[PDB]
Amino acid sequence: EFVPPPECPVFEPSWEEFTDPLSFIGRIRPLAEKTGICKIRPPKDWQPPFACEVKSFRFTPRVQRLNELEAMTRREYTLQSFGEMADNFKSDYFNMPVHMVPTELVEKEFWRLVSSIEEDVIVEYGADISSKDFGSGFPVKDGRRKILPEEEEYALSGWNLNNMPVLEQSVLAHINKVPWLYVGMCFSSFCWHIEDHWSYSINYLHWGEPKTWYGVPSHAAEQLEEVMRELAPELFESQPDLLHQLVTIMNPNVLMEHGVPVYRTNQCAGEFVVTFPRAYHSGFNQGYNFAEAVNFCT
Ligand SMILES: C=CS(=O)(=O)N1CCCN(c2cc(NCCC(=O)O)nc(-c3ccccn3)n2)CC1
Ligand SMILES: [Mn+2]
Repeated sequence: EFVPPPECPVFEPSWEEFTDPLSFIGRIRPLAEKTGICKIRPPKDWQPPFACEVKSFRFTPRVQRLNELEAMTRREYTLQSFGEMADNFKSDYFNMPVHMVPTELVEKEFWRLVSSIEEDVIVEYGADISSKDFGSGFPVKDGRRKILPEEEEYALSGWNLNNMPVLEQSVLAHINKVPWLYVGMCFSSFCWHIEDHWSYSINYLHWGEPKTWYGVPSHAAEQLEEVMRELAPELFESQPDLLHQLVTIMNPNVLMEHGVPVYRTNQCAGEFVVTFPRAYHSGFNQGYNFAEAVNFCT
């Protein structure tokens, strides 16, 4: 029953346009800020190596009940063992190999399960893993890991999320932030929110199955917030934004029915997603994947 929102802009910059990220994002701004989110595909030869300490990478993911709002209010893993769990869950759920499940089917099933009161689906998300714990997905000239000569251009690239500017201009900065990692599985999700201080954010999918995004342009931010408070459970209606944002899951078609412009995209491995200032966004993972994200300043 789910109607996919229209696709957000996708940019395939040339090698010349790929020289500086902030310069490129500034040039695409007239279009991309009207959609809230956009996708950027690097040149096909731009392939950074995965530089996390895989042997020691261990985490305890958080548990997500898809229908918790409809129902209630209304293990330690390695990267390998989490991937085995994630692939087994998806192949068992859809009764087919994980790479044969259409992205439109996972999308339709996700939003059906969020509002379903008869079926309780529970997944796990390896979220808010600091790049300091096991290293960034990008190579970094930190001295803690070896960098091959062919990898040094990626350690120095402006599209390396560790090299994005993160310092905001202020007077307090004169009288006086690292990327985070996300290990996803099928149906693991993030609800509608904006970044702190209305900041930009950039997201890179290092590997795995796609991450599905939904975005709302900043000019409709107040409209989305009014629809939320109208339709979010009245028990949470008076909560501050910073807390309400923890339980603001909502079908994009419901927002679209109330006149809120929503755009979608499937972020595939090796592709960037940029969220613009005060652009509400949400999404879910199609399967086992690994993403890295950071807020940056212009
Ligand atoms: C509001 C998010 S959440 O309540 O749904 N939640 C679960 C999902 C994982 N994680 C996230 C994920 C996320 N973006 C998607 C990145 C990706 O998955 O690749 N942004 C934030 C966030 C929180 C406060 C201020 C700014 N950002 N937290 C923890 C919290
Ligand atoms: Mn966020």
